[PDB]
Amino acid sequence: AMTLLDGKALSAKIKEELKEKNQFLKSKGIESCLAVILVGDNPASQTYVKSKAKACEECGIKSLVYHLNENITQNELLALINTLNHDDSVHGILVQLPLPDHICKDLILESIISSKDVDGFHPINVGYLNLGLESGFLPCTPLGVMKLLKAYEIDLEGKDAVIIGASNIVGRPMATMLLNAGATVSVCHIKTKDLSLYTRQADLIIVAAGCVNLLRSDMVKEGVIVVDVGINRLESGKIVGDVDFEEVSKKSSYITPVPGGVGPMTIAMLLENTVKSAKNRL
Amino acid sequence: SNAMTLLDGKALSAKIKEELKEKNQFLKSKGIESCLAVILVGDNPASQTYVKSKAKACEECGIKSLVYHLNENITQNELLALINTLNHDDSVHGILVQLPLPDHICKDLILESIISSKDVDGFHPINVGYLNLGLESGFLPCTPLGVMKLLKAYEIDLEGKDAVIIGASNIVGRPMATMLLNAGATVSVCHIKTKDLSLYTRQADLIIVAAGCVNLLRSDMVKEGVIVVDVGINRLESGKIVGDVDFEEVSKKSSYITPVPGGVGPMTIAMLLENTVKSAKNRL
Ligand SMILES: NC(=O)c1ccc[n+]([C@@H]2O[C@H](COP(=O)([O-])OP(=O)(O)OC[C@H]3O[C@@H](n4cnc5c(N)ncnc54)[C@H](O)[C@@H]3O)[C@@H](O)[C@H]2O)c1
Ligand SMILES: NC(=O)c1ccc[n+]([C@@H]2O[C@H](COP(=O)([O-])OP(=O)(O)OC[C@H]3O[C@@H](n4cnc5c(N)ncnc54)[C@H](O)[C@@H]3O)[C@@H](O)[C@H]2O)c1
Repeated sequence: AMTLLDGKALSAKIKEELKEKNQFLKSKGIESCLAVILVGDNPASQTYVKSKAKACEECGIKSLVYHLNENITQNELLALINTLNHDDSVHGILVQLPLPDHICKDLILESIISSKDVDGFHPINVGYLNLGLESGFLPCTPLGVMKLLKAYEIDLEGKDAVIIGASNIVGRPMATMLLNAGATVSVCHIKTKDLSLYTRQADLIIVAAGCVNLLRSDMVKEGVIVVDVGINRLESGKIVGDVDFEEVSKKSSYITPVPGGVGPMTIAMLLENTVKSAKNRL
Repeated sequence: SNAMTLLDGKALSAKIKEELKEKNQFLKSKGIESCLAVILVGDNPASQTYVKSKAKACEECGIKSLVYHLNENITQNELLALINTLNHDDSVHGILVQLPLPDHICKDLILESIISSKDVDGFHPINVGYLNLGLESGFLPCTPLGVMKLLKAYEIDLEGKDAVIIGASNIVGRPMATMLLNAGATVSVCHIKTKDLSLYTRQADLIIVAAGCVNLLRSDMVKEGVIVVDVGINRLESGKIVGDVDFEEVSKKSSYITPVPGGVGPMTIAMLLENTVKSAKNRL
């Protein structure tokens, strides 16, 4: 038949657990604290951030939200991170992506102390993951996807998996986590000649491209597992994914809704990571 | 169809060593004497021979080599302390541990203990991270790097291509795939758990094979005009060394193929040398 990969329900269960954890840390002096850094007033980024803070309060995590100017300098951005780096009351530090062009994204993410790198974008944490290690912080989206799939006991060893989209935020670590899980992985992107060739033979497809209706009924096999990471806003103001959900869901054994699939899972992983960092202080 | 072309890693590496030779003559005169440290734990015959050849390629091109030959049973701590000394020695530009290490020693711990600016094998987690992020400034693992140079030397366009990497190790497969993906190729990564290899190979413009399995890639798995890179090294009973590709049949359908021996091998070595001189050169 067909079964919804419902990250909404799943994330709620996680927040409950983190509620409990923080109470305990909070008693033992450790008040779990995420510092979020927002650059410029892009209302979409502002969206992700509001939600991020709202999630934190929901489950006893102290949010620190630095909404600073779009034009602030690299050194100012850097000096804030330095301070946060050495601020024992701060357990995670996250830069909201993307950043202004005049700023070197990599230097910035690399300058966050790797033990507070809750987004998992610091080179050494990327390295750990690509090595098959769980010795660090894993990026929240790909992590949320795995936790979700693992909740539905979807076995991954040996599957034919296709990741559509090759970004550092999603695609690449997604691929690495699948491959660490024993899956065969194909990574496709804007330059892939014929995407359908990979998608038709795929047991599992992760879509993370930023293109409305990129994945269609005639590109997927009956009983495919489809995870839709994409988030797009139409004229309607209506938020949809990269997958044509109507036509593709009829053919899927399991499939993420949008919204309510990967989104809430992303947020939940950001929370788990922040608390894992807090836990270490003990 | 056009004449098949041998991806001649032996000739290219000889050209590179010659370049490295001149670079070193220049660096000597600036008081920089490129120097590489190699650590060999135990008396593995294959490891031993790999080390000799590393030292010999070093001497060839004007790189001073230091070989540390340690007991099969030495402590994780003793090895860690040695690396520590080498990390701090300003006359050493490259540090390499010969793999594999004995079972009783944590490999990841060892490789991460090497200072990342002397990590000429590119196995330090931070160097693995730079690569995965798309930065090819730092240190890149030698084998997949040598594949890329070799392909580049033959002017092989990779943007948009269908590439299959067979094997998913940290030494070869995973960095190989990242570099092809960095170059704008679509990549598929297969390994021992893949259900069906021909699913991926039949469609491939480029196949990198790196599995340690004799005849893993046969002629009926590939399409006409395919480019086949053979990283494997296997010894048959007859003492002959072959790769993982069925070269005789597969080369008949290939537009470009690496022989074994003499393809990837000398390139892996040339890249360790290049990375070592890269570190030395950085001292200016
Ligand atoms: N908040 C969340 O839960 C969450 C977080 C991560 C990203 N997202 C969303 O998912 C999408 C992915 O984010 P990103 O940072 O990876 O974006 P990105 O633009 O940086 O990367 C896009 C990737 O998809 C590929 N691509 C684009 N169009 C394609 C096409 N028509 N065919 C094949 N490949 C194509 C690109 O080559 C690229 O590799 C975005 O729309 C983003 O809004 C959601
Ligand atoms: N020329 C050189 O100096 C040099 C350097 C690096 C490695 N190598 C050679 O490359 C080969 C692999 O090296 P490694 O370090 O990556 O070894 P490895 O054992 O760590 O990795 C093997 C990979 O290939 C896969 N594999 C094994 N058998 C397979 C099969 N039948 N079908 C599909 N996949 C299979 C494994 O699952 C694994 O992912 C070996 O022959 C090694 O000697 C050459």
